[PDB]
Amino acid sequence: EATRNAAALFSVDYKAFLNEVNNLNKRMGDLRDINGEAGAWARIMSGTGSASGGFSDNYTHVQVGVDKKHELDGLDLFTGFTVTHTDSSASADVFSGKTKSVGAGLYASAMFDSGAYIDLIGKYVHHDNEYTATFAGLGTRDYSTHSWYAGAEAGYRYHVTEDAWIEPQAELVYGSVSGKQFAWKDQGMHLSMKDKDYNPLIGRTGVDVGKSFSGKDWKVTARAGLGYQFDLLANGETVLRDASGEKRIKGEKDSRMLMSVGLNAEIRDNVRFGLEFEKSAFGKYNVDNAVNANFRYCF
Repeated sequence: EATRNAAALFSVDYKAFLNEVNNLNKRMGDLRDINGEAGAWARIMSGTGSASGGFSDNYTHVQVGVDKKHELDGLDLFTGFTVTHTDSSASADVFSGKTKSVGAGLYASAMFDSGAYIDLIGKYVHHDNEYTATFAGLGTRDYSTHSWYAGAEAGYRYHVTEDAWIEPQAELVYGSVSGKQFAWKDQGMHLSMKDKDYNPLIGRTGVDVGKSFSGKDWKVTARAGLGYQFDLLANGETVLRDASGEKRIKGEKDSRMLMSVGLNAEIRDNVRFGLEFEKSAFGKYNVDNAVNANFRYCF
C-alpha cells in the first residue's frame, strides 16, 4: 500500500535522524583524556541497515568542524562548531529513494577531575530526497525540507581499574522537521499526502568500559558494553486521502539495541588501525549494521 510506503519512508527518516547522532566521546571528541583546548577535527563513517519486507538502506555520513576550550577550577569547559553531510540510498519493494541531508550546528562539552562529563550537540540540515515510487502514483518526486535537531548527554567514566574506565551514560535528543506535502494526482485520484510538523524525540541509556591503553605498544582504545535507545517522542502524523475515505497515521516508540567498537587501534604517530563490530538483530525488526576494518601507514 502507498500508505505503507509512506510509513516506511517515515521510519527511514526516523532512522536517519537517529543516525544523525554522532559519538560525544569519540566522534565529538572525548571530554576525558583530551587536552585539546582549540583545534579542528573531523570524522567520516558509513552505515547500512534494513527492516522487514525487503526495506534496506546504505548511507555515508561525514562531518568536520573546530572547537575551543579552556580549563577552570577543577572543570574543563569546551565548545565548538561543526558541519555534517549524510547521503543515503534506500531500496524497497516499490520505493527507491536517494536522500541527502547536509547542514551545520554547534556543540558543547565539559568535564572535571571528579569523573563526570556533560556533552551536547545540535545541528540543522536540509534533507532532500528523490524517491521513485509506484504505489499512489508518486513517480520520481523530490521531497526537500529543513530539519533542526539537538541532543544532550551525560557520562561518568569512573576508573574501574588501571587499564579500563567504567562509563555509565545517558542521552536525550529533540528534533523538528517539516513534513512531506505533495499531491498524488498522477494516480488519477486526488489522494492528498501531507504530514504535520514532526517533532520526534529519543532518549538512550548506555554503559561501557574503555581500555586506556598506552605505551606505543598497546596504544589502543578498546571499549565494550551495551546501550538501549527508546524514542522519547514519536509525533510523525501524516494524512492520506482515498475515494472510500481518509486516514491519519503517527509513530510509536522503539527499543533499539546497540553494540561496541572492534579494535580502534594504533601504536605511534604514523600507524592507525581500524575495525568495527556490527550487529544484525533480525529477530526484532530485521535490523542490521555496517562495519569496516582498515589501517594506514606510510614509509
